[PDB]
Amino acid sequence: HKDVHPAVLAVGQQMATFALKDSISRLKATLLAFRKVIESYETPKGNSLSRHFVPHVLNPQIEYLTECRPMCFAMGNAIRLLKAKVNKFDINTPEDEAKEGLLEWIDFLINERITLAEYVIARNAAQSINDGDTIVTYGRHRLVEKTLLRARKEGKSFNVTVLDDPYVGEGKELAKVLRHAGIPVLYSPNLGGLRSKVPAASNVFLGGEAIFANGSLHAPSGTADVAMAATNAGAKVIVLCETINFDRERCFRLLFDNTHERYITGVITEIEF
Repeated sequence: HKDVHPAVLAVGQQMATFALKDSISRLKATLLAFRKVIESYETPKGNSLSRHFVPHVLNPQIEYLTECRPMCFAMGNAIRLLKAKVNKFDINTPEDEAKEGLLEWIDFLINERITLAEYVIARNAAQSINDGDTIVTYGRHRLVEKTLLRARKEGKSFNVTVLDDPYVGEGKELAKVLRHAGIPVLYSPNLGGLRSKVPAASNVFLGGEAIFANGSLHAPSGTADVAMAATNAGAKVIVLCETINFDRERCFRLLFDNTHERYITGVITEIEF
């Protein structure tokens, strides 16, 4: 409880419960809870939001969320942007007008960095897919799934190989969905016989949790083995990721590995121009 807004409390519990797993879902839930925090916010008498809000109201929510789980880059980036937005306000700024500005700024951020970003990445990545292609992917990543569904809806006929982590198994669900969409899928529960699974002609599409300043991809463990195997075969390795997941400024950890940029052919983001 404490200073924590109930909306934030519920979202953090979802993060710690592991009900919310990916960085993008975590970010959206956070932005919406923060949206409610701002709605609820009332400036103390003789004070301004520009001076009071960040240290007394916003920061306790962030501290609570950090306690539930270490924050992803997406959350870190959004928070830095929001705090800069608050700083554009002055003591003379009226509260209703400040609150409305923050609310439209959050809505704008969700749309541009999450909602529209997913559509644009899937559409632009699907452009890379052509008739007769063989696509390789690992586990189930939402951007990869959206891309494959988009190419199929565009009328393209292609093959998909889905590789998995034997301990997680989410890829089986992806294979299910793709098959339902009419896509022929080859499913492997593990990374056994990896060189066989990734030929030179195939294209590998991967998604992750973050991209570091050095260009490496933070992604579920076993992603790196797939990218390394493909890079050695001469196969293209395409990583799909929202810009908000980039580190622009520079337990849970164990189930991630690092894919060095050397094993990544290119990254597709929502940025078009």
